[PDB]
Amino acid sequence: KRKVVLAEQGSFYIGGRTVTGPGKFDPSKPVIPYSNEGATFYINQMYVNFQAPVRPRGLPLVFWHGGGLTGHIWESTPDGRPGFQTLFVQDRHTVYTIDQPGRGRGNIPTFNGPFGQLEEESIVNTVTGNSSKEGAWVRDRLGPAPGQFFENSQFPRGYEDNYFKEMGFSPSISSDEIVDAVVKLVTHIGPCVLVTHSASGVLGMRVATHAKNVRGIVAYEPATSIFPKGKVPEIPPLADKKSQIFPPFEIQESYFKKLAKIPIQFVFGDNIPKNPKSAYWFLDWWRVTRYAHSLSLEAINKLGGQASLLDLPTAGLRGNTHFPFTDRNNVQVASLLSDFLGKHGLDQNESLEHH
Amino acid sequence: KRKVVLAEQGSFYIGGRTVTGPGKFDPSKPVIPYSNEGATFYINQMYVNFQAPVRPRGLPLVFWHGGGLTGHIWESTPDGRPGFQTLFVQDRHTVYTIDQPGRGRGNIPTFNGPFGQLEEESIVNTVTGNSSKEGAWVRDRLGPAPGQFFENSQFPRGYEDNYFKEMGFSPSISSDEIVDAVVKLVTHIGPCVLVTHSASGVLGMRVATHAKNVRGIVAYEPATSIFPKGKVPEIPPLADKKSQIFPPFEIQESYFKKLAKIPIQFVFGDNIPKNPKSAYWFLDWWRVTRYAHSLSLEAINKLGGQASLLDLPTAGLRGNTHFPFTDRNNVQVASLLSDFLGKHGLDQN
Ligand SMILES: COc1cc(Cl)nc(NC(=O)NS(=O)(=O)c2ccccc2C(=O)O)n1
Ligand SMILES: COc1cc(Cl)nc(NC(=O)NS(=O)(=O)c2ccccc2C(=O)O)n1
Repeated sequence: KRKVVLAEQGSFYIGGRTVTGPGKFDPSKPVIPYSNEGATFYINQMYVNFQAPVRPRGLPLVFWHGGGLTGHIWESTPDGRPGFQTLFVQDRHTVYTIDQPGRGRGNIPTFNGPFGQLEEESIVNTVTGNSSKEGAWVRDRLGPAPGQFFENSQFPRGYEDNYFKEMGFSPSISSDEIVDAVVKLVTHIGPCVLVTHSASGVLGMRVATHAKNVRGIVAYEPATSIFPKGKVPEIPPLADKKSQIFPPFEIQESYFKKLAKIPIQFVFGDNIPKNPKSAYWFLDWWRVTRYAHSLSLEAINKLGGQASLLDLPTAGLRGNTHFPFTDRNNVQVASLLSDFLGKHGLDQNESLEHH
Repeated sequence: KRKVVLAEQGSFYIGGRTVTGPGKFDPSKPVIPYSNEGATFYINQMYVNFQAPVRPRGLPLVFWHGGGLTGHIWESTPDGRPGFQTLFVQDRHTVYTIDQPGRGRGNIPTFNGPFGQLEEESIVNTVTGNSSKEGAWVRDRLGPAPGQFFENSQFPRGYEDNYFKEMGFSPSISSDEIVDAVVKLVTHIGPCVLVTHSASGVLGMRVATHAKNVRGIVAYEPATSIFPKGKVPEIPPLADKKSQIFPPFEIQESYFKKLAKIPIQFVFGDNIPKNPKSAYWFLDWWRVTRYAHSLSLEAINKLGGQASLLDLPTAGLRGNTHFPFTDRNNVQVASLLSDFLGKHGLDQN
């Protein structure tokens, strides 16, 4: 089912700030090589793409890629099957896909000088970090070790090169500025649903506490848990007796309470072990991270919330990776997202696209 | 008219290579913080988006952004009007839009360490360059100085912030590897037309000399001229008597003459002066660069080619900037591109 009919499509930039270099710009002096002198730089802006079907229904969906990724992951799978962008435009939702600040078509703040440095000011760090193919293989649970697949895997085997090519580094932009850009987007588009992934899990939770327009969250395998300030439960270290999960993000309880006002679903794939797994660091990391999220959701529900954890194996889907929405069964994964939208009345009424 | 009917859409990665770190990867060791140890990295790959109409008519178009840009510039204008992607899908062409290696969704090659450095090897330079808003204002000929517009301007005034936000740095990926990625895309697509802009002007010319599937080129304000090796004409310096245009790219004549086998059109907007202008460096730069391109096109035609220069004011369009395809009259600019495709049979199956 590849055909798509759009009432309109396009893209735009939103958010960000400006920084300035020293002095004044003289149009008579050679402009190349580029100089910081007299410069204004736009930094930390976000790229947004939208596609609106004919006669939209329900709330628009905002798909927010995980760490080191772009909106590509919602457009197509590594082997070329339709991504959730196409599937949900066909499902009659207006679909927004973003490249957050520091990723893809979002801004990478660098100037004339060492990476990220504007004269004496470090806007982002010159030293970068970036996962290897091997680190991503085990992070994404293709298998327990690079080159190996779980026998039940839903990964599109044969398209490893395509898959890993979509991943890259992120400069050290503050999470505050990333959240700020998406808050501005959701304010502009109206009531909407956030669909997040991995690193954008905690960021989407934060956006919701700042923006009443977020009416629901579906988070695919969020990477960082969130708790009210001062009320982070003790969580055991990993099986290696040394490592820990990502330090949970703490927000003031007045903001945390807003998470109890909308439906929230965390979706996990397969092959996260139940038992401690000292031989496979990322498998063990996912075990304890999933547990931490269970405690986070419990805190939301004790405030009157509607927060749930969906393990795809319990719904009859086996072998999903950390990217269920590009796996071979992503149509069945999409159906469960449609079910969430229908359960909570988020697919109702004629809707108009605006930003 | 914003409606579009797509038989299919999607995106993929193509091209690139791999580099490796030292040692072995042990899955029992902490994976975070990320390490180069035992690492394989995919670098210099290109992002490609495609949209195919129902019943495509004529060759697919490959829209290739200029320097510091992305495929966004073909999707929408800064004020939110349809870009050439929509306009030419409506015109029944399959449309490819790329983010070249180093830009947008293309790969930026960096690792665990100083930007661009893999252990002791510099894959790209740690020191970056990037235009300011001020430099882009005058490069793009919005006006002669930042904050000023030419009075005839087709720029979408009021949307300056949207416009400049689309621009950014490019790492020092070799032009050879950028050309390589697009050659591989042209192999994948089959016969096609390249529609280039500024920095990708010279790169698209190079691609055509390596890819016979390029059946035509339309280049919006190419930034670097190209000549047969040993046959670069002397070109005068700029009015400040010290600056020069970008050193022209030289290729073997036997590659260069492949450019004579396909139609090629260079498109220039407005407000490039005829007189030397010492007060306005980028205006003078565009004057001498347009002249160099005129000699480049002459070299192609001397070899039996079909190369031409279209000044938009001669076609009745006044006030265009360096981005005619996002200006307020971009529908009329698009009509001139359709005219080129029709003249050369590139809108026919
Ligand atoms: C890199 O180092 C640190 C340290 C700390 Cl404390 N927190 C983060 N945040 C992330 O979500 N980092 S991630 O972005 O690569 C990621 C990690 C695990 C699992 C998944 C992801 C991810 O791809 O989203 N990264
Ligand atoms: C920066 O310094 C050099 C040196 C040399 Cl030799 N060649 C280039 N190539 C470009 O096209 N550089 S550009 O990318 O910023 C650009 C410049 C002028 C006019 C237009 C553009 C452009 O945005 O495409 N840049």
